[PDB]
Amino acid sequence: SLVHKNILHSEDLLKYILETSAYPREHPQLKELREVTEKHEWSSMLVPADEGLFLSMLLKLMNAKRTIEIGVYTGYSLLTTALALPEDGKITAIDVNKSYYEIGLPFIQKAGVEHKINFIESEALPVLDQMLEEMKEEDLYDYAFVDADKSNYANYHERLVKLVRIGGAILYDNTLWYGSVAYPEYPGLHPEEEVARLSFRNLNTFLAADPRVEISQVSIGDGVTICRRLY
Amino acid sequence: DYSLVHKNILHSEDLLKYILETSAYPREHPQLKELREVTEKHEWSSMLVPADEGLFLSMLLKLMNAKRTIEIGVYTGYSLLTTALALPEDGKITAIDVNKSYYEIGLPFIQKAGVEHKINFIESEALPVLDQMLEEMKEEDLYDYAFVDADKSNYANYHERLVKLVRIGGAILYDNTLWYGSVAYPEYPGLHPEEEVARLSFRNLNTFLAADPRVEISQVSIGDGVTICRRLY
Ligand SMILES: Nc1ncnc2c1ncn2[C@@H]1O[C@H](CSCC[C@H](N)C(=O)O)[C@@H](O)[C@H]1O
Ligand SMILES: Nc1ncnc2c1ncn2[C@@H]1O[C@H](CSCC[C@H](N)C(=O)O)[C@@H](O)[C@H]1O
Ligand SMILES: [Ca+2]
Ligand SMILES: [Ca+2]
Ligand SMILES: [Ca+2]
Ligand SMILES: [Ca+2]
Repeated sequence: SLVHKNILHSEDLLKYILETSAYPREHPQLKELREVTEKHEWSSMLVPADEGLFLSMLLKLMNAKRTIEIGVYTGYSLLTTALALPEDGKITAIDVNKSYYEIGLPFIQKAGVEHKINFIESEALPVLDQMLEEMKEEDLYDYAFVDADKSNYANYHERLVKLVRIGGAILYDNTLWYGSVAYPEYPGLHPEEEVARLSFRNLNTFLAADPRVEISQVSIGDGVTICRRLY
Repeated sequence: DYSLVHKNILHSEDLLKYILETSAYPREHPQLKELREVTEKHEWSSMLVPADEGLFLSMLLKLMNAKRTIEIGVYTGYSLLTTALALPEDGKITAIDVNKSYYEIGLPFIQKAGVEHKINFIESEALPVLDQMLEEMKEEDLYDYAFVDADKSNYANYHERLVKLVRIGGAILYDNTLWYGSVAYPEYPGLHPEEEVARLSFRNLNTFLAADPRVEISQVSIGDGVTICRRLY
């Protein structure tokens, strides 16, 4: 339905970006994790390889050390994060499906960065409330990546603006939702796509008016909105 | 005379319009919006950095805590003003452009923003300025951040100077690396002869940058394509 679409004007340009600039810079275990995942039935949930390099560039430019990832799946962006962080970096990875994670776990292990990862098999919302209860100022995160159930993004935001340090970054994936967010009405979507589509329009509008953060909506992948905490 | 000026890399004008009106304009500094609306009246307004790309550059600058930057290709100063507003109050920018009169169009808005003091505008071709910067720069003065948005067929020449003028871990950004999507094909019909030279140089630069061990890169399909390079050694 929506997964067949690109935000760029042609698949030729997207493949040009992937082949010229993405794959030649892809870590060998990241390539292996993607190629196994591509044969999985839910391979459409995979974060694009060009977005992945953009994620690690942010992580290194901002010198992130402690990050949280919501929505792991087979672990492409998680492995991308663990490779970008220094060897003493630490990641809190939350996903409901442990089996999805164990698909990519051997490649995280072969990369030697499993020690940076604390995987939590849970729904994300209770974990964040739990983290709110037992965290103080020097446990705050530098970086957060939200890539899970779309209709819960606004709930994650209310908790992540407190679990991320001042000056830290929160990133929301699929904010352009295959272009469908550009219109108030959109024909012929299945109810789950329409729920997510309406949730992103409210989220994009809300985040543009949120005095707690600066934002930057980036037209990469399916849309990523970078949020930097102000206070 | 340039044919690709109005071509979008996104799939529809409405999607770009949505991004600008939802996420770009509501977060645009009033003097940045003032400068853009004046520039869009000007002849070569096509050279203006898109507003959604402006907030991306600003976001990069604050996250990486840049304090000393260099800007190659100023025009009326949209990305320059974007940089000056993002940098700390004691920040420093070296801005280079052949055209001083273009800069003076946006200089009133840079002044009303209170950030002119951070800017050292140099009216010159960039290559001679970079070559003399190489002579008199100690490793304490290396720039954190370089934005290249000038003559496209010179990007590779600038690259050899900027890998030495930017600190290790610093960022070098190349604008227009997608050239309106025309880089996706070996040949592209009906371009200005100057347009084609730029199209061929970006294809060479994109392949070269992907194999350059001195930097890690990420090509971002925002605006007309931005390639962030991070110096490794
Ligand atoms: N409520 C919830 N709590 C935690 N994880 C959830 C969740 N709802 C959905 N998810 C998970 O979020 C994932 C989204 S796909 C994420 C892709 C991954 N970031 C990559 O790099 O490819 C799915 O694996 C799903 O199991
Ligand atoms: N060789 C050269 N050295 C320095 N500047 C040059 C140059 N060749 C072209 N330029 C300048 O580079 C500019 C490119 S347009 C740059 C737009 C600007 N960065 C913005 O934010 O809108 C033009 O103004 C042109 O005068
Ligand atoms: Ca489970
Ligand atoms: Ca996603
Ligand atoms: Ca001149
Ligand atoms: Ca440009």
